[PDB]
Amino acid sequence: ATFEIVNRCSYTVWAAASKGDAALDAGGRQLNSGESWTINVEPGTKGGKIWARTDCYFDDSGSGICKTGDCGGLLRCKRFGRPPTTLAEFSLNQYGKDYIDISNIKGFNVPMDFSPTTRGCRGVRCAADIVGQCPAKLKAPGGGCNDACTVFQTSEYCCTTGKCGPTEYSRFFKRLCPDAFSYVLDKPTTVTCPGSSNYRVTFCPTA
Repeated sequence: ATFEIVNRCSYTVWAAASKGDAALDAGGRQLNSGESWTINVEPGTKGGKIWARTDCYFDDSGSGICKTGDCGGLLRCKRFGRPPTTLAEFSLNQYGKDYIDISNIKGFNVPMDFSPTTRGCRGVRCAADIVGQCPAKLKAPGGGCNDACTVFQTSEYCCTTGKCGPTEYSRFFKRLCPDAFSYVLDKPTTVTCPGSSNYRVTFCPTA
């Protein structure tokens, strides 16, 4: 399948695409404002993620640091990213359908549209100034708005017993992005698409 990753923000991002234990396609790439990067993801992939990283440095080999979303210091992510990271999430060709979501369960750093480029299903977006509003205790220094599990490490915020409720903090993300997951046991805002669909991830969409 095809995703096309586009930086419509006015600042450079370093896009990342991983499943958790391996890169997807090249695993990451720099995107100056306006730049599109199309990748190939295998049918049937489960639990894929696409995110932006901000304020990176990488040397000639590719090793470095980013202030949000860092994946073990690699330009080319083979693992997932340090919060706060807005997440595009997907598992493809499940049993005849792909399933797409955007998640604020690791926080928010960059606004995002994650829309299908082929018919049958609707996209999802979170574009609100979450970082401008973010509650003080959830602010990150380095940039972004952390989730409460990251800041406080409690069973309730992390949903560690499998029983957790909405919180004042989950609800701050759900007031501003209804269509995105705001905590682990949120009512699912997942989208079911035909198997083998293609997609576009747009950072800053409304930019």
